[PDB]
Amino acid sequence: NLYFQSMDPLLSVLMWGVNHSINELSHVQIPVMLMPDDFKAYSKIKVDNHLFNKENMPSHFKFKEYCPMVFRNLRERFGIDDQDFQNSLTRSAPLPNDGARFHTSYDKRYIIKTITSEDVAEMHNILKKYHQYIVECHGITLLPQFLGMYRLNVDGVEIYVIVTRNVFSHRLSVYRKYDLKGSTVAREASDKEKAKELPTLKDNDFINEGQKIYIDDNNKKVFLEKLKKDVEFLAQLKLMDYSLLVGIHDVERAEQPLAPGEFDPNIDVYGIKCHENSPRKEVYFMAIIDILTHYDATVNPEQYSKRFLDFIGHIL
Amino acid sequence: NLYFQSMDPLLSVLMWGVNHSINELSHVQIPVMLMPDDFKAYSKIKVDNHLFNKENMPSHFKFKEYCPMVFRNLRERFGIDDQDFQNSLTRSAPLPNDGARFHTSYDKRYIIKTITSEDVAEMHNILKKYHQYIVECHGITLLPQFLGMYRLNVDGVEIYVIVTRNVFSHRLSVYRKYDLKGSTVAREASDKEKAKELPTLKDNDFINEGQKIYIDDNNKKVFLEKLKKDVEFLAQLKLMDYSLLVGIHDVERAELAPGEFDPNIDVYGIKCHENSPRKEVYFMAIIDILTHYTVNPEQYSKRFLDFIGHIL
Ligand SMILES: CS(=O)(=O)Nc1ccc(-c2cncc(/C=C3\SC(=N)NC3=O)c2)cc1
Ligand SMILES: CS(=O)(=O)Nc1ccc(-c2cncc(/C=C3\SC(=N)NC3=O)c2)cc1
Repeated sequence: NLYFQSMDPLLSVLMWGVNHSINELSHVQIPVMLMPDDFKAYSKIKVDNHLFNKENMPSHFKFKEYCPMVFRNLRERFGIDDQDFQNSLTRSAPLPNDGARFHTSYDKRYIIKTITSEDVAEMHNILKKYHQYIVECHGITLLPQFLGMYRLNVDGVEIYVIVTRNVFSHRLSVYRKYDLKGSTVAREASDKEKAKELPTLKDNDFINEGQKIYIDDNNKKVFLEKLKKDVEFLAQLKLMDYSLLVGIHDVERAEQPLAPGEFDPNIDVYGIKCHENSPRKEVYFMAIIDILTHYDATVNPEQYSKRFLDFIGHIL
Repeated sequence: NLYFQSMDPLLSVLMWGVNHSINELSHVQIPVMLMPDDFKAYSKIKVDNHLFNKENMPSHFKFKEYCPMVFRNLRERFGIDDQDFQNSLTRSAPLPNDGARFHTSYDKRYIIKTITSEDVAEMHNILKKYHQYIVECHGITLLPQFLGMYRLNVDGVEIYVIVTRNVFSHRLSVYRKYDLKGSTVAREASDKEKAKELPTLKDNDFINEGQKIYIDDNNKKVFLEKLKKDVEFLAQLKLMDYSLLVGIHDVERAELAPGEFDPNIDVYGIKCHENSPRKEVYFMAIIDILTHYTVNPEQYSKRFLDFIGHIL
């Protein structure tokens, strides 16, 4: 039995709300197709308990789910069963990753990112086009896989969150992480960041530290082909300031019934194995992140995309 | 899959709310014992859907459950499993009885009565003593068995309901029914009521029509001892104007074997005496207990108890 308990009341409201949201959708027929109204829909719940369940849950909170029918259909197109999703988000509390905060589900399958109200407005502005793009690629994309979007209110605090699939593996640990833009201005981790023992390194760190990505020509072509189409989609929406998140798993260093270095490509959908000539056995996890910044909110989206694709193409 | 659809949006909210209430309590530990705060507690939820689930549910509604921990414990003490209760109130809509509105669950196990805010206030006034009484009698009582109490809202309408166990059988038909007070004044079904095909007859119809109830001595002793303890409980609470609801099933005018019933489901049933001129089953319980104090509560109770022993 689950109680949704947490020291962080926002996590309790999130778990309660995802549990509630998924159960509610079990009482709503699955439509033949989404319609325009589903992209402006929401469900809001306001809870006020008095002297009830008062050690597991906050007594007064609100939970709002945006476009529930759309995100349910996106989960299906991404191969995610609603009961599994519900269990991953509620069986045990999500864990913080240390404004641009994220949590990971306890089973490391999903990311919960705190976003702004402007980000929520931009997601609504692109949701029809994004959903149609996901339909056309059959869910195979390097874009983030958006699975749910909520507003939480508890204790005088109001936050928005979006749930995505983890770019990294739910099982294989990542020992080096980069956030790449192709901009060449202030793209280097701080000495504070580099003191954590999993820093997020940036463009000039990837160059200066001699980072290589050893993937064979077949996989590189497939990857860069996918990247081009995904970025061209973002540029058409006038989006910019997105990154390539690159995570590297070291097979021989995690050592000290899947065999070493193996991963389920239907769960870890962004993994690519290294080529046979790599100096260490590695697995790479690469995807586009932070896509919600609109142009008119210097380089324009067209120039940004060409600089991004050029840089990623040069580093392989 | 259940959708809670109804032509009556208040029934959709009731079904939705009972579904919600029971599922929520599955995420709340069962306590070792109830505490005072549980008798003042409530859970409230307000739902505002926009362009979502608009074919099954009202877009705007609210659902409030009074003292959820208490009614959960009462359901357990009355032998009612929460999932069964949830299923009985939601798998198909409750049906109206066709003022003092009643609906019956689709499987005829439970009754949903509309009550006033004054009734809700009286229920809170007595709930502690009621629960303690149900503990002391191990759930064996002729009083209504209260299973849940809610407030329902749909955008311009607010109602209160209480859920009880059906006094009548969930399978066996009732061919005659009475509501008895021990009149001392005149209680008589109207000619309008008396044109329906199941009227609620009253004291003078029972007397005037020669109704006799034939139960054996042991069953009568058990019933009247229970009735005395229950009525003295009501009198102590200063309650009055309650009735004995009497339903009579006719065994070979209506047709588990005939005349045969489960006393663990139809907990108010009593078999007639084997020598009765015809085979009947009786369903008898005290109802309408929420009126707080010429007649005073002690006089009402003695007049009531004298009348019922009086007709057996
Ligand atoms: C809503 S959005 O599309 O606009 N933005 C977005 C940003 C990050 C992720 C994401 C996805 N997968 C894993 C992580 C974990 C990280 S990221 C980092 N620097 N260190 C970590 O551990 C983060 C997904 C979407
Ligand atoms: C909330 S309360 O305790 O104060 N009042 C109360 C009143 C009636 C019932 C009840 C219980 N079981 C069956 C019936 C059906 C009836 S009653 C009638 N006259 N004709 C019918 O079909 C009604 C339970 C409680």
